[PDB]
Amino acid sequence: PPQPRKKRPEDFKFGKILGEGSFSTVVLARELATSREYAIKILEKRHIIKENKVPYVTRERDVMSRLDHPFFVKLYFTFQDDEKLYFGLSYAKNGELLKYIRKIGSFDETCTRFYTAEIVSALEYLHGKGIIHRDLKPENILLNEDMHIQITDFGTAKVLSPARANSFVGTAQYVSPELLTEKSACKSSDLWALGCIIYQLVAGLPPFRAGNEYLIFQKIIKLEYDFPEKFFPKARDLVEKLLVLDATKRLGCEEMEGYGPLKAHPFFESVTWENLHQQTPPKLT
Amino acid sequence: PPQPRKKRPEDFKFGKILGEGSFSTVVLARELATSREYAIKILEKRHIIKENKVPYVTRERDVMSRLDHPFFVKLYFTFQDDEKLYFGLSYAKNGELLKYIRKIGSFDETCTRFYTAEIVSALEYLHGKGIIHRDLKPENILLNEDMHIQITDFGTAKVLSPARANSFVGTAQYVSPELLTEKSACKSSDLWALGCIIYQLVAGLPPFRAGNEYLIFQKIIKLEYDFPEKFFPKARDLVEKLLVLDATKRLGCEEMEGYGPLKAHPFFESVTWENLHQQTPPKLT
Ligand SMILES: Nc1ncnc2c1ncn2[C@@H]1O[C@H](COP(=O)(O)OP(=O)(O)OP(=O)(O)O)[C@@H](O)[C@H]1O
Ligand SMILES: Nc1ncnc2c1ncn2[C@@H]1O[C@H](COP(=O)(O)OP(=O)(O)OP(=O)(O)O)[C@@H](O)[C@H]1O
Repeated sequence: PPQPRKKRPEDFKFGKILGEGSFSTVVLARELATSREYAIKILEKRHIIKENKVPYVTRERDVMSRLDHPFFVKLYFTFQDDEKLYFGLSYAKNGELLKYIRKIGSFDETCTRFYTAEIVSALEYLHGKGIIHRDLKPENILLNEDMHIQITDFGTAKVLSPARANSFVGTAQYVSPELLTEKSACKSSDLWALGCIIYQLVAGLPPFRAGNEYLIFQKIIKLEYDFPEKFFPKARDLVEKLLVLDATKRLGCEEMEGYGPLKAHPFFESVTWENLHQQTPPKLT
Repeated sequence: PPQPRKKRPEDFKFGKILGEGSFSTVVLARELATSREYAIKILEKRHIIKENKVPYVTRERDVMSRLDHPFFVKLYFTFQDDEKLYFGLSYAKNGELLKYIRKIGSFDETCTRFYTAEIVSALEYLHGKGIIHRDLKPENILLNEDMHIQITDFGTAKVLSPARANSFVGTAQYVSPELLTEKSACKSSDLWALGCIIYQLVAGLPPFRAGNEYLIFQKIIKLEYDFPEKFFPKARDLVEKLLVLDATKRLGCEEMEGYGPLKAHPFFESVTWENLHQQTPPKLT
């Protein structure tokens, strides 16, 4: 079926740089014909080819095109000129979830519960499509103008077919033990990251911290971390059921019978899971 | 490039009927996996085939798929089962513009100007793609939750290639004289409808009214109508430059040098055309 004409650089008025990565730069752009604002990720083809990143850029596009859920950054269009590729993405006006963690120090119980629930809901959708994020972190969980989450950064995701993996290792503080021991990744690897994120929301800092990566990995494989006295009891119990060395024993994984038991955890008692994105997010402190 | 899986009836929880047409019924539906609300237009295949409406249903889908502008109802997806076709459309929460005309009687100058400007902007986009609506009317100009317009009903549109036409005749009160005399339609036919709509917004009733269709057509070809004393002066001048029998002399048409002169009309003096959908619509009385 016919689709709109392929867009081009001239159709936009580019503005400020929203972010810079190793193989891309995201720029805020206003489409002239509609006045719509998009976050356009620009990637130089030559650099991508030189560093053998074609599989990653291709995967990012393919995975995003398959996602159709309110808690994920949307890919509206793509186009390219002689030197660059352009991905038209939804513009998450409020930035990274990490920004708010730093801004207010830590989230109260109500805000922790709400945002954790949205992340859990997003992961259920993602995992339901046999996709592993592999680099889930506050930096990758953006916030739209209404303060609902919008997860992004899928170039390093893993699309399951069988849960084999290997090759990529996400941000050190959120790396699961299986990636360091067996060099493998599965859906449960994301649940481990979830556990670190919940801990970070409540404590204000991720569970495993150290002077360098080697030391962080060392703490991870030994499950070396502890909870501060204040930590919300039910949240602590949940984290303990997520930060489990054995990937088959993490609440939410297939061997633990899926998302049902996870969403039924006491910490989420007052959560209505059916329409989170229609709910008004609690105000951050 | 991969796309989401084809949706199906079971993916939705259908609700109330939003509207009923001769070959379709629009139903409010909530997608289970996202809690998103869509207005799903359902059309029975057998009926469509019996009445030879395949060209119309096909055109509706094709035209909508080509539109990517904030002032038009969006087509998100399509699917079908053994008996029906389903079009997933954006849900215009506030209904038809006609509803508000009846609700408050008539629009003040500020509201008339704002909504007329959005319609003009929508038509510029539509015409820029060589598409003639052919049945533009308050009933076809919906309003989203933010009170910005969303034009719909494209099955009877005409996609230009050369401005030939003929075959279909829209709602009597908005029919242009060329359709009644030469049995032809062009972009300017929509501008005539625009003139009737502006008049209706200000007067509260369309320009040409009568007991039946024959009498309405009779008044149209004779340009038989008049303005009530109150009518905003500049709005009147604009309408007089739109309701012109000769289609090549309507403000906004190609022979009159396009949308530039139309948007520059005195009635729109204080209008900023670049970002109308980013502006807060004036409150209706
Ligand atoms: N859709 C978006 N809306 C608003 N901001 C965004 C969006 N996408 C990305 N950003 C911002 O731009 C930054 C850079 O994104 P990009 O994908 O180009 O590199 P990165 O993934 O952050 O780093 P790298 O790819 O090297 O790991 C992000 O960290 C984020 O702050
Ligand atoms: N996207 C939408 N969102 C909300 N309401 C809608 C939407 N589309 C249509 N409607 C409502 O449903 C009604 C019926 O639409 P439909 O296209 O099924 O028939 P119609 O075009 O109104 O009549 P006919 O096709 O016989 O001329 C519309 O008049 C409008 O009131």
